[PDB]
Amino acid sequence: MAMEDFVRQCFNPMIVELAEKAMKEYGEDPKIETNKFAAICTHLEVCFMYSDFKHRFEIIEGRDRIMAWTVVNSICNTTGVEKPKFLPDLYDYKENRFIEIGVTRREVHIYYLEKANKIKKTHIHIFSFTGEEMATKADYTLDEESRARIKTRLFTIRQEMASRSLWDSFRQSERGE
Ligand SMILES: O=C1c2c(O)c(=O)ccn2N([C@@H]2c3ccccc3SCc3c2ccc(F)c3F)[C@@H]2COCCN12
Ligand SMILES: [Mn+2]
Ligand SMILES: [Mn+2]
Repeated sequence: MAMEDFVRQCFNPMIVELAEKAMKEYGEDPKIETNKFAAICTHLEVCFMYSDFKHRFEIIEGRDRIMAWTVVNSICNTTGVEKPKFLPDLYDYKENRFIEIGVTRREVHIYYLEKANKIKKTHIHIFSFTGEEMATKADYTLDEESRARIKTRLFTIRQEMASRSLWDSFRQSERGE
């Protein structure tokens, strides 16, 4: 069972199509980087579930680069929040801060450090496939139920992969050698 076939079966087609466009834009082939194809789908789903819990969250992820920065610029212009160097994933209109969503197959503490290091005001929220999470100042933003649902979906994706013998590959491809 190919990872590419898993992605197209396990994820909603709107998620798959946006993941494909994002990979084309950054010059990556979903037929070759199939684990990355799956990771982008998973992360994209988490961002939509995050902004699902008028609307508290603007979704930056899932847009072509130009539109993504247009939304970021428009928000900064109307709130005076400092424009970030790196594209974030969400904007929280209640806390008035951008959010960076991370999903990792490794230890959350390790991935949190990697993310915090790369961006040096953007709130960070890391999820794992084991039910763990780590967030800036231990401020998890959402209520308990909302995070429990994200954790359950991630764990379900993991078990759906494991049943098709895809988990081990997916786990090891996150960080290079
Ligand atoms: O939006 C993201 C992004 C994140 O937000 C993230 O948390 C991790 C990684 N990201 N990257 C995603 C991405 C997203 C989710 C899971 C893995 C990857 S792996 C690199 C890659 C991404 C998108 C397309 C592509 F072809 C890639 F090679 C790029 C980093 O440059 C800003 C846009 N972006
Ligand atoms: Mn992003
Ligand atoms: Mn992210």
